[PDB]
Parts: sequence; C-alpha cells; structure tokens
Amino acid sequence: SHMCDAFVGTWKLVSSENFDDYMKEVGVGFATRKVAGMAKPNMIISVNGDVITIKSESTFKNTEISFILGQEFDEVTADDRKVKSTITLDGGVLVHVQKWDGKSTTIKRKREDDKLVVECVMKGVTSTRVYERA
Ligand SMILES: Cc1ccc(C)n1-n1c(S)nnc1Cc1ccccc1
Repeated sequence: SHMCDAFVGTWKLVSSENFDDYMKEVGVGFATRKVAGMAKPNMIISVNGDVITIKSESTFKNTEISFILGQEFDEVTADDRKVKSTITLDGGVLVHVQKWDGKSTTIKRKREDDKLVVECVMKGVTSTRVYERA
C-alpha cells in the first residue's frame, strides 16, 4: 500500500461551484468557458511504481498526465495553456502547481468522506469541484 491509494480509481463530477469565475481568472475565453463549464468529466487516477497518471475525460476534452511527485513536467491544459507543472503530496493533499506567462494556479485534490474534492485557485478566486466514485 501507499497513502496515494485512496485517490486511485474512476471518479465522476457531482458538483461544481465558481468554475466559470476560476476560468475567467485563468484567462479562458468565452466559448471555451461555456463548453468546458458544461462538461461532466470523469477523472481516472492510477499509480504504477512511482508514476501517477491522471486522466480527465469529458465531451469537451480528454487529457492525460503522468508524473513523479516533486518532478516538474510540461503540460498542455484542456484550455490550451502551455504550463510547467509540479505535483507534490502535502499532508495527504495532492498539490498541483501550474506556471505559465508569469502566472500561477494551484489545484488541490483531497479525499473527504466518499468524495474526492478538487479546489482550483487563481489569485483570490477558488472553485470547488466534487467527484464521487463512478
Ligand atoms: C480545472 C482542472 C484542473 C485539472 C483538471 C482535470 N481540471 N478540470 C476539472 S476538475 N474539470 N474540468 C477540468 C479541465 C479543465 C482544466 C482547465 C480549464 C478548463 C477545463
């Protein structure tokens, strides 16, 4: 076992708050915000050795990232930002920091009860996205 075990599985979005506002803060344009905000993604998280894979799948975009904790990688986000990402585990929270164009956003994922809660922060704006097991 590893502590990241509680994240592994197939998850489906059950609620969202403030995601449009988060996307505005990140710089996402109108049409992408509308289509991305309508998406009902499934998140598939798996671990193989030291490599964690997170897939996001929806009618808007299918993405896949694989990474080792603490080891920077380059990522193309669903909204087509080219970012440099680093993901760490901080007291049981997966903390994903994305840097681009002198900007930064942080995505935190944690288990709470039977949920996987995703908190997306860009400056003072937070969106909370709740996933449950599929
Ligand atoms: C905000 C975020 C971070 C990581 C992932 C996978 N997600 N995500 C969630 S949660 N729901 N849709 C997405 C893709 C998404 C990402 C950025 C902008 C628009 C859409």
